[PDB]
Amino acid sequence: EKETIKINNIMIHKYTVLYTSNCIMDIYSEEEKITCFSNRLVFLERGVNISVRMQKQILSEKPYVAFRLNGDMLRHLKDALMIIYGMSKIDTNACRSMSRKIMTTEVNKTLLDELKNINSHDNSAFISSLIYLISKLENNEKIIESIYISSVSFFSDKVRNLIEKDLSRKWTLGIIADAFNASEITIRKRLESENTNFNQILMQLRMSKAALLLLENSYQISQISNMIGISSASYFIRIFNKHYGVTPKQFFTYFK
Amino acid sequence: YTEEKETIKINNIMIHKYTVLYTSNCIMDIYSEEEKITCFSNRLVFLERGVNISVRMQKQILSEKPYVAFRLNGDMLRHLKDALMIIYGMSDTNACRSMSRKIMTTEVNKTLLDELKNINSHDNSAFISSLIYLISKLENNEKIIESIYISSVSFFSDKVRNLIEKDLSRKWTLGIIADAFNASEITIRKRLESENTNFNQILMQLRMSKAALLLLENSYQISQISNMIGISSASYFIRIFNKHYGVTPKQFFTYFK
Ligand SMILES: CCCCCCCCCC(=O)O
Ligand SMILES: CCCCCCCCCC(=O)O
Repeated sequence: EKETIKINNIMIHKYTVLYTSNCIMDIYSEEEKITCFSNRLVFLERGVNISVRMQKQILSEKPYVAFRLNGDMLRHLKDALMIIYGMSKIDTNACRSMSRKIMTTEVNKTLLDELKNINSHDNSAFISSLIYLISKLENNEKIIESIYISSVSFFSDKVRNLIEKDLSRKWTLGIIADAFNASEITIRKRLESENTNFNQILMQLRMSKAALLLLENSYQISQISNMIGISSASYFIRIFNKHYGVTPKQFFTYFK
Repeated sequence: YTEEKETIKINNIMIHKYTVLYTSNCIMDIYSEEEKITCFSNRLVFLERGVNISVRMQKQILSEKPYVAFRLNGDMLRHLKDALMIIYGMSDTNACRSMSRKIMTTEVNKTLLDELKNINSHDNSAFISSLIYLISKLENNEKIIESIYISSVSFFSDKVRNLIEKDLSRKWTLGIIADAFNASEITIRKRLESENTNFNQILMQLRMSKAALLLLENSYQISQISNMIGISSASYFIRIFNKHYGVTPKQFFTYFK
């Protein structure tokens, strides 16, 4: 009688738009809380780390519908949104708040129709539809801010881009210190000003790739483990359970 | 049955702003030069900035107005051009023209008709978003995007217009425009000849457009209008308006109200 699940330590690596087709989910980012009811839209700003508690309505269907944007697209939308609207200058990368990174609204019939006939194959049509949707929302300022913030490239993003070219290699701080011509102290203090370290980034990348590949339903567990750079399958199951809080079979069964 | 003539022919109309028109209740034939484009009952029409046309019009209901119109100023047109270039990608020769590439009718859907309905021209940005949404929904819309870019650049005739509009009732000559622009008279008329116009035509079109617009405000006498556009007498003004457009100011006002 488990139509509920708790998941820990999820990263949003792409600006994400979510629609609750059938679930109710509470979100604990750090030490706050935002709950999302049945029929709503959610805007998730790129680079937040959050934990979730979900309850489904119907078991024979999946909990939600998701739209994600890559970097080219995100930049385009930022550009055209700059042209159509104004330009703000809270450009100081200082104070954050969870309530400026997560947002929910109540979906209408007219928004729902356009949401229906969205097919993420025609790129320009997709950009048009998102701008149309944003225009119909009240207090949309908070969204445009979050779309600009997530368009700038930090040093951690360069480290990530470097790592993604060979995920099954065995990286160390010394090797990263070679590609960027600097010292280990320089690189570790640079990543320390953004409140992270090298092991954290490597772990988040590998567990993101694994969670995504599990849902394709076209590779054994050993194939996934060899793809992300891990010796044995049983070791991989231990680490997945310790990071996310559930087993790969439970994850797959819930989200199908 | 003479008072029941609710059909009309108008001559020498000049489009000074990119225009989107919706045939709420009439039927319309458009003779630009020596071609013809007809527009049926329930359709959308796209008119490219700077074309000169003549029109024949027949109403469906007599006690109501003929159509609904949207016009865009320069700032707004430029913004739409910019964001449009962003979304669809950058891609002029300025060679072959065609009246079939400057005036285009389409068939509007019911949901598009709704989006057009809930248009209130108070939120400026919202209008740009709705218009981009509409354009994306159109099949074979490439021919449209071209006409919005073509009419977004500033030509030499636009410099002449901007100079003259700062004092409409003054008495200009080709000599004065030849001094302000550091050049010769032959230079100026050969430059304007390459855009297919001359200076007297531009002056006359400007004065007749401002007048036709003021007539519909319904709050200025004829002598007031004539003084405002730079013309001596009211009777002279009526003569010129009738010769240019093909109808009398009473006929124009009575029809379009
Ligand atoms: C099952 C929830 C979907 C996301 C799971 C974690 C994947 C990282 C998201 C991303 O790459 O932007
Ligand atoms: C019913 C309109 C009669 C024609 C008047 C000419 C005005 C065109 C200038 C403009 O586009 O603003």
